[PDB]
Amino acid sequence: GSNMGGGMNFGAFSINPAMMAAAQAALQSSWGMMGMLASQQNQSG
Amino acid sequence: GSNMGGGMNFGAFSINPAMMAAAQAALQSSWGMMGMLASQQNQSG
Amino acid sequence: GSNMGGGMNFGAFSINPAMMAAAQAALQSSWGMMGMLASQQNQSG
Amino acid sequence: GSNMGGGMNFGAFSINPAMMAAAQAALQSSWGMMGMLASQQNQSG
Amino acid sequence: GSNMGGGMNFGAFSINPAMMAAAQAALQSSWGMMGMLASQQNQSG
Amino acid sequence: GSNMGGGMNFGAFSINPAMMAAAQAALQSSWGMMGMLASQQNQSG
Amino acid sequence: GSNMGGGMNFGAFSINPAMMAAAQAALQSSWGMMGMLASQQNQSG
Amino acid sequence: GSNMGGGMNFGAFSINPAMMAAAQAALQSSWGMMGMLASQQNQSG
Amino acid sequence: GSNMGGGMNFGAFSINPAMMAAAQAALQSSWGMMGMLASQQNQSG
Amino acid sequence: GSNMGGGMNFGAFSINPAMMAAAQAALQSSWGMMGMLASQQNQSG
Amino acid sequence: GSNMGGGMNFGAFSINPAMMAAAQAALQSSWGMMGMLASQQNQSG
Amino acid sequence: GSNMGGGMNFGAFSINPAMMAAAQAALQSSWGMMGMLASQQNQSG
Repeated sequence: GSNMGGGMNFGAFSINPAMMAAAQAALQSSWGMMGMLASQQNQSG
Repeated sequence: GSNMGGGMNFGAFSINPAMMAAAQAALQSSWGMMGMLASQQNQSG
Repeated sequence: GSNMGGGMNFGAFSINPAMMAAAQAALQSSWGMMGMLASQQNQSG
Repeated sequence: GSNMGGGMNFGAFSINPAMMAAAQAALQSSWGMMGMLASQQNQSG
Repeated sequence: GSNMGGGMNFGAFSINPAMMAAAQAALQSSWGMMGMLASQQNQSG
Repeated sequence: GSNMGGGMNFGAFSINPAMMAAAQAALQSSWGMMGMLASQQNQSG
Repeated sequence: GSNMGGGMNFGAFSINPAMMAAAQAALQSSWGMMGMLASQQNQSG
Repeated sequence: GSNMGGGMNFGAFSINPAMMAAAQAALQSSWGMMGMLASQQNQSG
Repeated sequence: GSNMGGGMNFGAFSINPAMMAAAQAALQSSWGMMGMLASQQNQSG
Repeated sequence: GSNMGGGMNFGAFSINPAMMAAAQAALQSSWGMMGMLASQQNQSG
Repeated sequence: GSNMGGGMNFGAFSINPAMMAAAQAALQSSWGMMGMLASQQNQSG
Repeated sequence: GSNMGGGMNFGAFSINPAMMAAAQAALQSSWGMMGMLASQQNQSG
C-alpha cells in the first residue's frame, strides 16, 4: 500500500547524477518533478 | 498498490544524468515532469 | 496497480542525459512532459 | 494496471539525449509531450 | 493495461537526440507531441 | 491494451534526431504531432 | 542591426490610444498584434 | 546590435495611452502584443 | 551589443500612460506585452 | 555588452505613468511585460 | 560587460510613477515585469 | 564586469516614485519586477 500528498516546487532543481553499475540485472532511473518505479528483479541459474 | 498527489512546478528543472551500465539485462530511463516505470526483469540460464 | 495525479509545469525543463549501456537485453528512454514505460525483459540460454 | 493524470506544460522543454548501446536486443526512444512504450524483449539461444 | 490523461503544451519543445546502437534486433524512435510504441522483439538461434 | 488522451500543442516543435544503427533487423522512425508504431521483430538462424 | 523574438497571446486586447499634437512634421500610429515602424522626419530651412 | 527574447501572454491587455505635445518634429505611437520602433528626427536650420 | 531573456505572463495588464511635453524634437511611445525602441533625436542649428 | 535573465509573472499589473517636461529634445516611454529602450539625444548648436 | 539573473513574481504590481522636469535633453521611462534602458544624452554648444 | 543573482517574489508590490528636477541633461526612470539601466550623460560646452 502506497499513497503521497500533493506538492508545488516554486524553486528550480538541477539533478546531474553520474550513476554507474554492472550487474546480472541492472535498472538506472533519474526523473524530474514526480515518478513511481515499481521494479521486481527475480533471477535464477 | 500505488497512488500519487497532484503537483505544479513553477521553477525550471535541468536534468543531465550521465548514466552508464553493462548487464545481462539493462534498462536506462530519464524523464521530465512525470513518469511511472514498472519494469520486471526475470532471467534464467 | 499504478495511478498518478495531474500536474502543470510552468517552468522550462532541459534534459540532456548521455546514457550508455551494453547488455544481452537493453532498453534506453528519455521522455519530456509525461510517459509510462512498462518493459518486461525475460531471458534464457 | 497503469493510469496517469492530465497536465499542461506552459514552459519550453529541450531534450538532447545522446544515448548509445550495443546488445542482443536493443530499443532506443526519445519522445516529447507524452508517450507510453510497453516493450517486451524475450530472448533464447 | 495502459491509460493516459489529456495535456496541452503551450511552450515550444526542441528534441535533437543523437541516438546510436548496434544489435541483433534494433528499434530507434523519436516522436513529437504524442506516441505509443509497443514493440516485442523475440529472438532465437 | 493501450489508450491515450487528447492534447493541443500551441507551441512550435523542431525535432532533428540524427539516429544511426546497424543490426540483423533495424527499424528507424521520427514522427511529428502523433503516431503509434507496433513493430514485432521475431528472428531465427 | 535589430532582431525580435516570438510571442503567442491567447488573451484579448483593447487599445484606445487617443493623442493630439502640433505638426512641423508629425507621425501618428496605432497597431494590433504585431508591427515595426522606422521613421526619420529630417527637415531643413 | 540588438536582440530580443520570447514571451507568451494568456492574460488580457487594455492600453489607453492618451498623450499631447508641441511639434518641431513629433513621433507618437501605440501598439499591442509586439512591435519595434527605431526613429531619428534629425533637423537642421 | 544588447540581449534579452524570455518571460511568460498569464495575469492581465492595464496600462494608461498619460504624458505631455514641449517639442523641439519629441518621441512618445506606449506598448503591451513586448517591444524594443531605439531612437536618436540628433539636431543642428 | 549587455544581457538579461528570464522571469514569469502570473500576477496582474496596472501601470499609470503620468509625466510632463520641457523639450529641447525629449523621450517619453511606457511598456508592459517586456521592453528594451536605447536612445541617444546628441544635440549641436 | 553586464549580466542579470532570473526572477518569477506571482504577486500583482501597481506602479504610478508621476514625474516632471526641465529639458535641455530629458529621458522619461516606466515599465512593468522586465526592461533594460541604456541612454547617452551627449550634448555640444 | 557586473553580474546578478535570482529572486522570486510571491508578495504584491506598489511603487509610486514621484520626482522633479532641473535638466541640463536629466534621466528619470521607474520599473517593476526587474530592470537594468546604464546611462552616461557626457556633456561639452
